[PDB]
Amino acid sequence: ADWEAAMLTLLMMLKVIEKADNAAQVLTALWFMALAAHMAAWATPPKLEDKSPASPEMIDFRVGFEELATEIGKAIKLAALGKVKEAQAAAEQLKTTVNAHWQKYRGGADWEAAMLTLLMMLKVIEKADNAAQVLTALWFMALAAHMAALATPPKLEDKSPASPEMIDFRVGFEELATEIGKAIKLAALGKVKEAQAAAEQLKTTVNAHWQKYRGADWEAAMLTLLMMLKVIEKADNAAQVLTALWFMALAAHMAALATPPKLEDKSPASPEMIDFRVGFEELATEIGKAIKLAALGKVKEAQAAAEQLKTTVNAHWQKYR
Ligand SMILES: [Zn+2]
Repeated sequence: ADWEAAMLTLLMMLKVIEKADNAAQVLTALWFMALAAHMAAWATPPKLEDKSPASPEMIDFRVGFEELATEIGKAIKLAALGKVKEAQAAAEQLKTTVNAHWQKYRGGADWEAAMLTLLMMLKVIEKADNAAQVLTALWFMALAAHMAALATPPKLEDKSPASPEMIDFRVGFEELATEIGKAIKLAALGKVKEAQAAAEQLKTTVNAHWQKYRGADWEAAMLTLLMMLKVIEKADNAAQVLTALWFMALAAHMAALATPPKLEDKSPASPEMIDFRVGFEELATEIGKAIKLAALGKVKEAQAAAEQLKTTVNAHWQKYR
């Protein structure tokens, strides 16, 4: 992805946390920070593009970002437990790490933290009104399940990774991640009530999985891109454009390994399916470009980039819907 726009996203989201009031705004903005840190972890700053990947200067950048991702997970769990003030206090120390890391290269969550996020997002879905609030909260659920996918509950840290008890935890989470993808497609198709009905059954799976360890498909995400593009065109500030663009980068990330329905019987090395892979890379690349224009504050030029983004989204979705 991009480095500095995610670093600009981290800075802007910290400004949203300090002026937030409830714990949901803090938890969502912290996950957007964990999202930006997840995409930018693979990136490379501009002044280090001509340094060896095994170089100590570039390898110091790797552990430097691990410290930043780890600090965000600690602030998320504080925001997940309802400690809205102590999490904002953790956002103060977070800004020190973000500023120290950004200035050095700017040219010139744990298990129950996500499980508490899943529970809180379900409370936002039940009190939602439109399909966008349900669709966004469901992606935050898919986000929380994605970052905590390789996580480990506290009561299972002393169990073998190949142990059937820990193995049952892996497939148990796959059922949870798969259930969320089904509810997202219902929310993507506009079925706001049936998706909330799927959120009822989702809470049963979340409660059953959390208590045992407390101590999206292709066209689903493609409909979210068109959904977010409709939110970008009717947005006002640069924050709404940035959040919706990250939701587009989020949907493209979860649906990257996805397969359209008309290509499920095509070889993975087939040029027709291969053309689908590079076609999605062009889409993820254009999204990253629009995020940087939105991160620099250019709310109009980013929306102008969202116009050209809709041309790529419409041409790609039509070819495989
Ligand atoms: Zn990932």
